Amino acid sequence: GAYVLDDSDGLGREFDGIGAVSGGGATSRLLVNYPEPYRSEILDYLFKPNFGASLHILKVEIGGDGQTTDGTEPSHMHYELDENYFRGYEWWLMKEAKKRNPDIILMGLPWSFPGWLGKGFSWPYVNLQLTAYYVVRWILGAKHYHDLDIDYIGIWNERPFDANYIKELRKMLDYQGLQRVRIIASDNLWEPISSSLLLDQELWKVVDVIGAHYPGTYTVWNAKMSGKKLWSSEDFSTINSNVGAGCWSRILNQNYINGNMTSTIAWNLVASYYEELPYGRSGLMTAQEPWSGHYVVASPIWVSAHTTQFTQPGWYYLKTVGHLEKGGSYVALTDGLGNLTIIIETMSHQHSMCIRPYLPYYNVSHQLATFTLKGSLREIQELQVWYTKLGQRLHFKQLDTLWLLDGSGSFTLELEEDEIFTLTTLTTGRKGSYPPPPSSKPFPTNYKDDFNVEYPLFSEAPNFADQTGVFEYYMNNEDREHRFTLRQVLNQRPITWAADASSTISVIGDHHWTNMTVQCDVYIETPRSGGVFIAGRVNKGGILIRSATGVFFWIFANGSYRVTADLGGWITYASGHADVTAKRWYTLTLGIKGYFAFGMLNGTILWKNVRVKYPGHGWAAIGTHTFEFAQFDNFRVEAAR
Ligand SMILES: *[C@@H]1O[C@H](CO)[C@@H](O[C@@H]2O[C@H](CO)[C@@H](O)[C@H](O)[C@H]2NC(C)=O)[C@H](O)[C@H]1NC(C)=O
Ligand SMILES: *[C@@H]1O[C@H](CO)[C@@H](O[C@@H]2O[C@H](CO)[C@@H](O)[C@H](O)[C@H]2NC(C)=O)[C@H](O)[C@H]1NC(C)=O
Ligand SMILES: *[C@@H]1O[C@H](CO)[C@@H](O[C@@H]2O[C@H](CO)[C@@H](O)[C@H](O)[C@H]2NC(C)=O)[C@H](O)[C@H]1NC(C)=O
Ligand SMILES: *[C@@H]1O[C@H](CO)[C@@H](O)[C@H](O)[C@H]1NC(C)=O
Ligand SMILES: OC[C@@H]1[C@H](O)[C@H](O)[C@]2(O)CC[C@H]1N2
Ligand SMILES: [Ca+2]
Ligand code: NI
Repeated sequence: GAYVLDDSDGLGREFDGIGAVSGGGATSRLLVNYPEPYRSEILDYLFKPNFGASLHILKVEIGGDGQTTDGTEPSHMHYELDENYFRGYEWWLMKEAKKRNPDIILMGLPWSFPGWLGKGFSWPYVNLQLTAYYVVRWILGAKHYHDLDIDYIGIWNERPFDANYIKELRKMLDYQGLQRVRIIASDNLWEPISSSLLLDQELWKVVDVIGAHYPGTYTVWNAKMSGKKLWSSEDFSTINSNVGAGCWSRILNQNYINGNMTSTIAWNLVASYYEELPYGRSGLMTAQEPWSGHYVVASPIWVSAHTTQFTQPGWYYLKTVGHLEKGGSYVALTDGLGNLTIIIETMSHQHSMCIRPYLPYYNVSHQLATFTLKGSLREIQELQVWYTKLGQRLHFKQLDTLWLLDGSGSFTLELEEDEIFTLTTLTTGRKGSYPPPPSSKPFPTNYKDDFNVEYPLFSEAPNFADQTGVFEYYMNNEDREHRFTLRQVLNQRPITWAADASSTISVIGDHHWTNMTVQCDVYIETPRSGGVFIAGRVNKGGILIRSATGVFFWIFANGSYRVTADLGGWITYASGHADVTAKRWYTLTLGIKGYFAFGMLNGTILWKNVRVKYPGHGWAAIGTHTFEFAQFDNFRVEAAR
């Protein structure tokens, strides 16, 4: 009926901000080679204040060289004694975010770890000081090399925590003058972290925020008792159609209302990874075509704006928030300066499903909502109105100001299903607009890269999406013909988050490709036991990279070759001997058309008219037999979709 909004009995919890995740894993991979101005425009839609999603929080993966959902991300310490703070693209992304929003909040969190941290075990808690040292060096490097202040450091994404590790991490941060860095734990479920904090005063002292993943808007009693800030430190992960916007809309309000969570952070920030990788197009917007410049400002961007443009971290929720009589919810916030923001959502069940969890049916129907401003809100003769209707549709439209000048501090509105209203004293709102970007286009059907770049802007050549191992631009000054190559740089299995393959692999191109010729120069660095491959029709990647089938053309340093149907090498198409050794360059060609494949070694047929599965489709790929050094040069692909 009537809903009272008031602050005379005090405020709710402090609001900590809305954010998104770049990482877990390689979700921003394809953003870095967007041409200008589109790349800058994408970033404006994400981070520019009073424009698009206007995000308050950016959380990034701390790469550990393992597969972490849509690819690998490179570590700052590939090996013991190795330190490099310029690999990958999270440094670049954090700086671009800070340029747009100097007050953006920065978080880092590991998914995988370089294998050498485990000292012979796939376990990061073998040497607590060593793992803490590794993580803290990332934070120091962020400051020393990029002028980035990391505000929050997590533990181990969706993996066990170790209470002694968390304490050592606090001790190490303090030892390095990083008292201001806060710890969030444990980026998994509410338990066991929540009860651990009630039982261990020392643990309680060093954990600042309980961060839980996909809580379905609820928390648990132990977490409320702790007194700690509670965050949905990872949510969303739903395709960014209108359904995902509805999911984002509902949980943004109800994570606080139902579970006292004062921050929600969406996985992921932007869908800049091939769509047929796991969880495709599950970013706040889509930018997965750097070759064309095409991107899509999806509905979740404007759902975000309904909160972010009219709140800031440090505002406070009112005590008077809740659900509507006939479905939906409302929150309200103030900044203690006379501003008020009211956010109303009526997302229907059929149109707001997240992937995790699935809610049983709830009803939503037309209703009239009356709001009355009591307490300090009593003045406020006017409020600005921003409106979105999902599903068709209209996004983030500014409507006529509502006037409360009748002395009652009261208004009403006709709500229907799947709407968002933001009513605010703030006058800074804006629906940012750039002109439309180029039309969508498939990955180029002829594509080449000679890797000849002496000072690359990023550590890896464009469009190559590593799915196990790490491939990087490599300069060999002791050579003239292959001075600039692409090298696989892992020499041992990471402490894995995913089930990384036993072979390294980087995929590129158009997943719909069915007939293709792939060519590449390859160089095997390990004598006798080394091996490399080129492939096509590679059908799976990311978390499922172990499952990948296709056509794989292997050569080995013992003078042999293999043609397999699977990355694991269990299914043989052909095999035989080849004039192949380590430490010399060979040019591999693989042609796949219809039912048949052929392979050439240095332009001479090695095997031909070999029967392969068909129909079949997938990316092109390169890689190495195990975690071993190898180089690649003069990559070429021609394909038909
Ligand atoms: C966390 O939020 C819950 C609600 O989601 C608060 O719970 C009680 O909620 C009912 C109705 O939902 C109110 O009538 C009670 O007054 C609330 N309890 C109290 C003590 O006020 C709960 O208070 C919140 N916990 C915090 C802020 O620590
Ligand atoms: C609403 O918010 C704005 C921005 O936070 C407030 O205006 C600022 O007020 C502070 C002092 O309170 C000044 O130092 C800033 O220069 C102001 N900035 C802008 C952009 O105006 C405003 O006071 C708040 N209250 C109301 C009723 O608007
Ligand atoms: C990929 O290659 C196969 C084999 O050449 C193509 O299939 C043939 O297409 C022709 C003309 O379209 C037909 O007359 C044949 O009967 C097809 N054969 C088979 C076995 O399908 C296929 O169309 C090609 N696809 C692309 C996208 O180029
Ligand atoms: C939802 O509520 C309305 C109003 O009470 C009712 O008419 C309608 O049948 C309900 N729908 C479901 C699926 O419960
Ligand atoms: O929905 C998938 C999500 C994504 O893959 C993130 O990497 C993760 O941390 C791991 C699973 C979940 N959260
Ligand atoms: Ca080269
Ligand atoms: Ni497919």
